[PDB]
Amino acid sequence: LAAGAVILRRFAFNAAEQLIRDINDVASQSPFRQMVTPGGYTMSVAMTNCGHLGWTTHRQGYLYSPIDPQTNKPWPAMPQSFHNLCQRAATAAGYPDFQPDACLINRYAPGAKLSLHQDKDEPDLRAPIVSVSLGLPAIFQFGGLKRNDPLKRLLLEHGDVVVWGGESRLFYHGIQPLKAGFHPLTIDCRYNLTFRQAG
Ligand SMILES: O=C(O)CCC(=O)C(=O)O
Ligand SMILES: [Fe+3]
Repeated sequence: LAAGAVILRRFAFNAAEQLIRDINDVASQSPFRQMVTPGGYTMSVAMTNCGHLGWTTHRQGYLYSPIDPQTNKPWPAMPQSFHNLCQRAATAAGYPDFQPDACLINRYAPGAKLSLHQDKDEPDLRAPIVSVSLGLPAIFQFGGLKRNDPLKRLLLEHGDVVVWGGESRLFYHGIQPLKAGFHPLTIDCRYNLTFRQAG
């Protein structure tokens, strides 16, 4: 559907329960927080990070920081389940040398959305982003290299993994307002993990 993207549906289905337990452990150290955009709007999506570097708004802009500005401590270490899952998915997609040093964790409550954006804050744009979906289904939308490219829509469900490589690495993308529902593991939300090579 997208040049350079590898969709691995249900790839993390068996690992989901451990991933969610580790999400909670990470969040007990660096809690979920709704960040303020450089434009002054509070994001409806709640976020936190783990790894060497964490994506965060700071000084009226986006940056990767080794410190959590809400705790003044380093981000929690990347759990084993995260590292193992990401390496397995990257290798299967043909990126065996991908070594993420940052994982952004998004939490979507009903009604939460992520507006169209690009992920180009990383110094090496040749490296892929590995995306892991957990919990309630979400409508993922993506266009192309331009704001104005026509959008394609794809449902992402519990356990789906996408490796955004090549051209797709630079596409505009976002998430439509999450529909309320029930999931036996996450109850009433969706989690998304995006593994990044940000160093
Ligand atoms: O929630 C998703 O599936 C996409 C998340 C995303 O694009 C991001 O956090 O950069
Ligand atoms: Fe993104």
